[PDB]
Amino acid sequence: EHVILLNAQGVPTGTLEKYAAHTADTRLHLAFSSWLFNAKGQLLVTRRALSKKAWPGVWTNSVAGHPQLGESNEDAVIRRCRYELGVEITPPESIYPDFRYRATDPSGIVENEVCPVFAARTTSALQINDDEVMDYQWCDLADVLHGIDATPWAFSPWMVMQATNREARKRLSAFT
Amino acid sequence: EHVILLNAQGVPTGTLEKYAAHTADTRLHLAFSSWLFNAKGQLLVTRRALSKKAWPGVWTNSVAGHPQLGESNEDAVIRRCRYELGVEITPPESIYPDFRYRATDPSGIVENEVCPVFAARTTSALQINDDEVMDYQWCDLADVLHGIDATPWAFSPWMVMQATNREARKRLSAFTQLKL
Ligand SMILES: C[C@](O)(CBr)CCOP(=O)(O)OP(=O)(O)O
Ligand SMILES: C[C@](O)(CBr)CCOP(=O)(O)OP(=O)(O)O
Ligand SMILES: [Mg+2]
Ligand SMILES: [Mg+2]
Ligand SMILES: [Mn+2]
Ligand SMILES: [Mn+2]
Repeated sequence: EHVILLNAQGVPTGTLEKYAAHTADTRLHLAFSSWLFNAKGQLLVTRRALSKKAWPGVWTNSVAGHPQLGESNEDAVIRRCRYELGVEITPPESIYPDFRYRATDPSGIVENEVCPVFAARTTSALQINDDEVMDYQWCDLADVLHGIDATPWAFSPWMVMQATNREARKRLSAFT
Repeated sequence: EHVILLNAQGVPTGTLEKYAAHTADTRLHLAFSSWLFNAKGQLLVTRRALSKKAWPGVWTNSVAGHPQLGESNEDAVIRRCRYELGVEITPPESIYPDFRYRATDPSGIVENEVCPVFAARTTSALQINDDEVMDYQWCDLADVLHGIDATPWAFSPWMVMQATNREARKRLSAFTQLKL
């Protein structure tokens, strides 16, 4: 399992083992983020497990990850949905294709990514992988956005940045 | 360190080593919770360290702890402010003397407490203790309360419970005034 290093432009130039790649000096690599909603339109919010190298124990959107070499973004979502949440989904739809961001977590671990964002509906029940998720909540998107707007610090900076992009919010909202 | 055990009614009966007292079977003991505001009236919110036995990595109010034998509640507040946050404060005011709290954390660890709540002003700069606090923010109380109502599940349950108590909340509000 690896991450894909990107040069100044989004061109892959090689790979790194996933664990070894997230450091205090993380280099730009390829990733995804997705927001999941159930049949009713509830958003799934998850809390990262305390064993995650980056942002452990942090509340964030439904699922995020690292596409492997030759893997489509959409396949990557599907894979991590199965792996982290044991859940089936509908074809992921683009919500924020040009999201790119760098941030530092409270222990100094950095994420540095070209991270296209997706949305999908779940088609099965969750089956939680507690190596990845320690808690989660099904909730109204409206409420989630309010909490992000009032106390953004309570959420992953990654979730906050995506939810505050005007178009991404529209599309998440239109997603219901 | 230890905790002070309380019987079926809130009366002390002795002490228990602190680690050993916090389990899936935690017996009632004494605790405190305090909400701190800077001169500007902003509230300090903190994120519990990942190594805390109970609610690790969770966003919560300013400071909480366990009074020791011979120690007043208000002295315990002073001490943990100093220990956890490196910070000097004004005399703690009692804002919810009757708060009681029993709850299980994400891993099964139980807290079961008589936990009077306080408010105070910080009088010095912070010196965060990373063994106790992994993150923090200075915030407007209004914003914190709005976030708590919108996504209460993202915060420690004690913080939500205290902030939703009517009389306590009025006291937090009073501490948002700017003071010189
Ligand atoms: C964390 C992010 O920077 C927010 Br987009 C994306 C990476 O996902 P990740 O959860 O870190 O990856 P993984 O699921 O494999 O742990
Ligand atoms: C969390 C509480 O149930 C507040 Br209701 C009391 C425990 O605080 P604590 O910070 O965990 O205690 P300590 O600082 O002494 O370790
Ligand atoms: Mg992931
Ligand atoms: Mg404490
Ligand atoms: Mn990464
Ligand atoms: Mn306790």
